[PDB]
Amino acid sequence: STSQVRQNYHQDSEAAINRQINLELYASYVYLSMSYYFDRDDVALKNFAKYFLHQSHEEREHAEKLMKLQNQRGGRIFLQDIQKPDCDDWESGLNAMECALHLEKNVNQSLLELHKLATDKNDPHLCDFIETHYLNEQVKAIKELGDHVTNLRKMGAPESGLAEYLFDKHTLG
Amino acid sequence: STSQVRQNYHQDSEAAINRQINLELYASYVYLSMSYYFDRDDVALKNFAKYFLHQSHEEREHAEKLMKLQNQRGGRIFLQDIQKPDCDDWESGLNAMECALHLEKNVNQSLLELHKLATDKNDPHLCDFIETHYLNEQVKAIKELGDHVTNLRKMGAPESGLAEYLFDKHTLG
Amino acid sequence: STSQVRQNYHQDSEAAINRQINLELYASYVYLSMSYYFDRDDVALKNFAKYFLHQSHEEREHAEKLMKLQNQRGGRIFLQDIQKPDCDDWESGLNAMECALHLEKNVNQSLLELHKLATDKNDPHLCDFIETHYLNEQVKAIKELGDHVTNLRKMGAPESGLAEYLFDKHTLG
Amino acid sequence: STSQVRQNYHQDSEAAINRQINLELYASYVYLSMSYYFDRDDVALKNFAKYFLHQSHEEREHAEKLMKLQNQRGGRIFLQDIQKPDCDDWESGLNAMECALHLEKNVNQSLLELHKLATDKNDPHLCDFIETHYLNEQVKAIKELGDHVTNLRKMGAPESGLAEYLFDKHTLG
Amino acid sequence: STSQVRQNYHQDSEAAINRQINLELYASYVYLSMSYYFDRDDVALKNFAKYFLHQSHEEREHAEKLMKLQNQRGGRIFLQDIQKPDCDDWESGLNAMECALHLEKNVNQSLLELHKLATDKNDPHLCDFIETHYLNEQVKAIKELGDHVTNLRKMGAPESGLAEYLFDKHTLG
Amino acid sequence: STSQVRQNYHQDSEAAINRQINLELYASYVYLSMSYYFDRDDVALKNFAKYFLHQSHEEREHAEKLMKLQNQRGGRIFLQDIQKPDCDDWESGLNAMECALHLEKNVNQSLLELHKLATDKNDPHLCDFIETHYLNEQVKAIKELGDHVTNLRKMGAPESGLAEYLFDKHTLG
Ligand SMILES: [Mg+2]
Ligand SMILES: [Mg+2]
Ligand SMILES: [Mg+2]
Ligand SMILES: [Mg+2]
Ligand code: NA
Ligand code: NA
Ligand code: NA
Ligand code: NA
Ligand code: NA
Ligand code: NA
Repeated sequence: STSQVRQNYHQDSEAAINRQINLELYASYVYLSMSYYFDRDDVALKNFAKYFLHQSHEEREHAEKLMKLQNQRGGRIFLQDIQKPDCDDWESGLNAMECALHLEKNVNQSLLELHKLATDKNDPHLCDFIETHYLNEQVKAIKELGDHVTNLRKMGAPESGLAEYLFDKHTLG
Repeated sequence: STSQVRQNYHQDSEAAINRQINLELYASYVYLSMSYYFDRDDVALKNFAKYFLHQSHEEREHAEKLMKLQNQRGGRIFLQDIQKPDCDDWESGLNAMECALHLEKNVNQSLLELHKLATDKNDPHLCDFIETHYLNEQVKAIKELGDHVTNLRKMGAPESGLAEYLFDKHTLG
Repeated sequence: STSQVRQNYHQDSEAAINRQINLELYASYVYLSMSYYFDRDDVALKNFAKYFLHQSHEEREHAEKLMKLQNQRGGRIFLQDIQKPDCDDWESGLNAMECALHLEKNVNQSLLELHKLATDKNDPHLCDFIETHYLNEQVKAIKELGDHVTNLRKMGAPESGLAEYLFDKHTLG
Repeated sequence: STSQVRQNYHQDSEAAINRQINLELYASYVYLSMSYYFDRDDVALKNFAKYFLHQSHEEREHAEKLMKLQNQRGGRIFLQDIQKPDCDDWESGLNAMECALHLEKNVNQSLLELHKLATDKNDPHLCDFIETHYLNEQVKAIKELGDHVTNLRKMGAPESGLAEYLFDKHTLG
Repeated sequence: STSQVRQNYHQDSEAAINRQINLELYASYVYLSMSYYFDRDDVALKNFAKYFLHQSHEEREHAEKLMKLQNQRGGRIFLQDIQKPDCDDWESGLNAMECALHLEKNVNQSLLELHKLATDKNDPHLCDFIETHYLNEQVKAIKELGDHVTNLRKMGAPESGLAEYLFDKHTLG
Repeated sequence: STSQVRQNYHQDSEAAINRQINLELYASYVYLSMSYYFDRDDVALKNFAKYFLHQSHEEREHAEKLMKLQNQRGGRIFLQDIQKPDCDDWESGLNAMECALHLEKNVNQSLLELHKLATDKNDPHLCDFIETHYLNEQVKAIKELGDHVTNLRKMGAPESGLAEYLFDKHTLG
């Protein structure tokens, strides 16, 4: 039953990786929803839409990289349903950015817990995988989203549609 | 409530489009599963894996194009859960190709039903959208998968692992 | 006696590094033996020979990088005999690949033990050296060798000399 | 009061980062002093001066990268006075190199203590930041300075002004 | 004790040059603080941050040019502590620009006093050094900062965060 | 048992070739040891280190060429342990060069004995192989090392560390 390649790879780590794969796919789905919310004719923020579509694709890349890891270590991928996002209507550029920030912080928390498990199971390869490919990426993403939220709020989002328009143009464009 | 852009776009068409979006996302997820099945160290058919990963990305593109359509017509996207694929282990290159063929024929059937609904609701834009972007794509995909299955079977798949190896090399490589 | 550069570098780490240097040189010698086994006129698998020669040179590079590390930290290199490989005749492409997989897993195990020692001695530089340059390299190498073994077995190695021939051509060529 | 981006970032880590920022700025100031010591008409070792000026700028870069980290994690930078270097007159190329070696080892020790704190606070992002950008840089710098000191001493520095001249020309030039 | 190169270089001029070196280093430190204030996630004015970082580096260049002068004339550099800036939090783009203007005017005043001393000591080389490299630079810098402050105030800074955003984009970007 | 390619290839020649393979691998190991001796922070002669590393790689090439010969003639390679070098610490550039000269002369002597055996066994192919690829290479290497030793001694090695420094720079650099 044991993969010929498997070495120092705990069942708990394999399961946590599968959970992280699902979470990354969920994040991709959330960002896709946000993108096409901004593509609506009654919202019409093209650069918001583009930004979130980019994020969706990036999240899919993260999921695929975790799947690759899983196979590299000799674990077995078990996929689960990708839950629909919490909202169909994201209300505003500012609200979408805040929800994105919350999502990214949740993903970061799950990654940190994964790192903690890896450390406890003395899996330095897994630890450094997480460190190299995920943790700094998350920190950067959270910082960027926080900057976006800060700017939007100072500009007067979400009540200032001019604010969101100009943010779309000058920051995201 | 009615979108300022909406014209000649029936609620039934909007709902059917949302269903097709979900089906395309499901197909993408299935192909992703198949790809990483072939990336396993105990399967190790790199070109099968690449082929199905390409298919996964193509299906994602199809879903995104349907979402774009939905917004173009003034319908509203409602996402649902993306169900996990029917299998974690796809058993063989031949079996994966046969399951892909079945999936593609199911997608084609749903597209045909969508076209029929569009026709009944006198939505020529929707009809020609389906015709231009989806129906021929499906016909080609089904023909290609059928060719693959035919070749594999004649080569001796799935019992001939040499067969699958050489197919991976010479057709998919 | 203490090197002017030495800082936070435990004697146990220095000794373990010297052992790892020897192990890498041993692995380079094993791969050299395998290469020239496949260069024999009665074996004549040129791409197997090339693959293992490449592996031999890579292992030499790994040893030299460990020696460089040793000097960087202010430890002192102590070389030992490089033991001859376990076999003169590696019997088959499949058997050589399986022995290579076993060797790589042994090297990986020694690296993991080195990492564990580094961690206990609170040597984060050494830990990250191992993580960056060795652990992922090992994981990749083990995965690749496992893929090779899987393919060969499915093709019918080692009884199918046609199998090994075609593997030599299409995978390693 | 808590930054919207802050996650898994302990107050003790924030304070230690601020201390490291100050230490890096101090090191920059020390190297600047050494550079312009060698620019004196009664010392006149242009390549020593250039080497230390380069080191000063590198140390400034290190400080700025720590400040960037601080903001990325949602900590707050608190600057302190940059103390003047211990010497105005560094006496010789050899003495300056030895003082530089001592400084680099002190910076390395502070970084190691920072890593230890990060580890205890389960901050893998901070740990890997330190590992990636600082620890190996320090090891290299210490090794290089040790090489310089060794060469100078063997050449006959600091009593052999010919020694220092030729070192300036052939190593640092 | 007297440098072989020293000619027509008064002790008072040497001391004043050392004071100016310290002041330039202080200005560099102030601008660095301002830059990283604007890099905060709760401020997030990237082009303000870039502008002040540029100013910091320019001030360092000015200090280094004064040190070079000091050695050229045969004076001896004596470094002092670089005091921390007056603020950790610069409150706003407008407030930072006003503080920068005040700092630049203080630096200009010190340069003018240096020129006056040089003139009194009949040091035409020192006078023309100051004139060529510093005084016009200061005049330009003060004019630019005044323009920035004027624009920000007219736009509605610091109460209009939209004002500061658009200034960051269109003037500093 | 006899190789299909074997012709005019005596068992004594095959055994002598295996011995020469081992000797070349030993020489490679010796040069590697010397290289990393010179890479030590307390020796720090980078160009000595580079020179001996080059020699190590050249010796490995010589061994591989002998292994290729062995297979070409239909002999069978039998590897033995590679003994550790006689020293961990080579004391000086001059001493290392003298030991290298001694090693090269020993290798040359073994090659000459191999040639003598080949001649007695009327193996003109083997004779001309040795002549073409090895004997002149050895003569050149011995001459070069003798030149190095001569220069170092005249410069004042090993007591003149300035001597070794300048040799490292001007001859080996
Ligand atoms: Mg049509
Ligand atoms: Mg074929
Ligand atoms: Mg790490
Ligand atoms: Mg001849
Ligand atoms: Na992610
Ligand atoms: Na499709
Ligand atoms: Na290795
Ligand atoms: Na530093
Ligand atoms: Na200035
Ligand atoms: Na040789």
